[PDB]
Amino acid sequence: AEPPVAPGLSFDFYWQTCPRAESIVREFVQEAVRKDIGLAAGLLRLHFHDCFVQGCDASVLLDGSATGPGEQQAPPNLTLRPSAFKAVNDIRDRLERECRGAVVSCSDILALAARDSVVVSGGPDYRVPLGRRDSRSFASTQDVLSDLPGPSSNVQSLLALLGRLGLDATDLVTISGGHTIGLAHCSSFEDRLFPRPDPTISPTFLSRLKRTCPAKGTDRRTVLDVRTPNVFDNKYYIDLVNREGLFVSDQDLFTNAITRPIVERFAQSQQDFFEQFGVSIGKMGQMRVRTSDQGEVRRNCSVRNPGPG
Amino acid sequence: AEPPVAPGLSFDFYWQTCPRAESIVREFVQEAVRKDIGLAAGLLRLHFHDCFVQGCDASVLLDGSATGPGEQQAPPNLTLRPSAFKAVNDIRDRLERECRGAVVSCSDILALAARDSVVVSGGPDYRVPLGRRDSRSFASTQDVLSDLPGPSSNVQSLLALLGRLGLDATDLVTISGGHTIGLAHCSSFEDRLFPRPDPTISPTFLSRLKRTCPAKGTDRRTVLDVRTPNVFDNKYYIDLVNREGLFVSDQDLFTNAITRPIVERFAQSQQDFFEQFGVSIGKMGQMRVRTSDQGEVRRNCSVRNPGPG
Ligand code: HEM
Ligand code: HEM
Ligand SMILES: [Ca+2]
Ligand SMILES: [Ca+2]
Ligand code: NA
Ligand code: NA
Repeated sequence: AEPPVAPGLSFDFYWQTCPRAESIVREFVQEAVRKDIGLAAGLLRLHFHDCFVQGCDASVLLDGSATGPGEQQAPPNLTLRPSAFKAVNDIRDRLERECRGAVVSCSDILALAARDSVVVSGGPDYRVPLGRRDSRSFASTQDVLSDLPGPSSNVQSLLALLGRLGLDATDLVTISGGHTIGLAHCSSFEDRLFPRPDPTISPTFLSRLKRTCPAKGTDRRTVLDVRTPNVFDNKYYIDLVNREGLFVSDQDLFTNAITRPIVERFAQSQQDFFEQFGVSIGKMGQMRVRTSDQGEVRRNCSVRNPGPG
Repeated sequence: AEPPVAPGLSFDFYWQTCPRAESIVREFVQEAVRKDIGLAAGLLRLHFHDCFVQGCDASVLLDGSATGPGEQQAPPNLTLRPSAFKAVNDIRDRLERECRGAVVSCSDILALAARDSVVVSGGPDYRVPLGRRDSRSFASTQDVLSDLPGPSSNVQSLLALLGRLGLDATDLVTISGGHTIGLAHCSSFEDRLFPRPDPTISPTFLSRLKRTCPAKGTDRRTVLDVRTPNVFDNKYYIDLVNREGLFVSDQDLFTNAITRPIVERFAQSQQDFFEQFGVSIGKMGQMRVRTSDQGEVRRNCSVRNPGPG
């Protein structure tokens, strides 16, 4: 289906101003991901990360923002892929060239690139509402701490957070499917291994995880989806059913009575998952967006447009 | 004379790496100032401003820093010239091209551009110690408030602040000579007019100032040096002797017994002023600098070099 459109946004927002905008972003992503498969996961996560930190307003792309491109102090689980930040900037440049001006916002680029990353990885092609404006407000560590969901959080905590932000249980289970591709550093799940193992981890999976992260503090990464690491599909839900979810936030989806039925549904039908994904990710991608007068269209995603006004 | 060199810095720091660096900066400034005379004042003040806020480390050039290029909330007296930020970036780009790589730091560019701005405005040609590194730390409003001297401050307060930062009374009187060029917004001196006029302002000058700023809150600017607004010379000291200094920080230099003799000396001999300027501005330009491992060489002055390390 198609996601509900928030006030101010619309599909084909650039139809008149820059009709080929979406094609340019896709063509760039296709080539970029071909050269670096992990870029797809990076871009997809970047969109998610940004959306939760203050809203889908490209705030985390700013150098002045916590977890932004110049961040070197944050732990592995809070540091985004450098190539993801770079890709967005490159796309922005290419778009300015194509549109004969800075018409497309970095916020929209994030939404489009994420969609294309999914498509390029074998996922569903869904429509993306456009018209978001870029924020001139930097994200503080406080913003990150209060709005960004952590991997150690259970479904109860996540439903509360997402509830405040306008997403329901279905959205939670659905957007969590983003973990069907990508990597995770030991630090993000080592607490499920030490001191004592999480009883929800299947014995076989535990042995595997202990090999990857022999002790707390191990500097190593592993795949989020043990079955198909780089293919966007429903295998992530099958992992959960088999007690092979990496994070507590992953596995608890199968443990919790409220989310369990949805997990089982998606595990049984990839089509059910794909159809719902475009809707739920569409809703996530419209959280607290800046419209028209609320933001600007950056000439460089890393910085706010210079000038007194 | 030549200013004392701080540990880590040296004249001709780029002699081997990029010998023509200094020539490129001058040539750019000469042309840029020709097109926009006010740019000289902008660059000169930018160097001063940056040096006091945390140290001569180009921190204020960062978009993430208070009073930086993206600042739109600060009052007129705390907003630097947009063209000054732009010029520095342009110089940095030209230098990367010339040096065949990002060799020269933005911090050094600030020091050189300031020197060239003085020279182009008819001032003395002095040697500049080089080798400063760019900071990865953003300046907070707190940093600005505690280290940046305000126009309402008297000599007693200024000597205390500068004393902590390694500058003496001579340095104060000398670097204050920077006000021999440039502009100031009514907000920076309106407190000397309303509610009751500052008795140190000569009657004639007061009438003039009241015309420029009829009431508190007037959005208008005036020249810092009523005699030669755009020429770098000792006329600023002559203004002080005639009770025609714009700021309290200006006029009090003549009022205070400690600084008065130096003001009178410079008013009588421009040569005495010019010779001392290169030394004092040299000292100011080396306050709390980052050397070798302490910073980086930005590929873009507005942002910290992206990456985990
Ligand atoms: C709301 C629950 C979520 C939590 C708690 C969460 C947490 C995390 C964490 C901690 C990492 C691993 C970082 C590391 O150790 O390197 C990660 C990676 C990832 N997440 Fe999520 N995530 C969630 C939702 C999402 C959503 C909505 C998407 C987007 C559809 C998404 C896409 C990804 C991707 C693709 C990666 C891999 C990134 C890469 O390989 O660079 N996540 N997530
Ligand atoms: C330490 C005492 C100083 C104080 C309190 C001070 C204060 C200020 C203030 C408030 C302005 C006016 C801003 C406005 O209203 O638009 C200004 C402008 C200026 N200052 Fe200073 N200043 C000082 C030292 C310096 C130094 C060391 C230099 C450099 C040699 C300098 C160079 C300038 C220049 C050229 C301008 C004009 C800038 C322009 O036209 O854009 N100042 N200063
Ligand atoms: Ca997969
Ligand atoms: Ca003058
Ligand atoms: Na954001
Ligand atoms: Na500074």
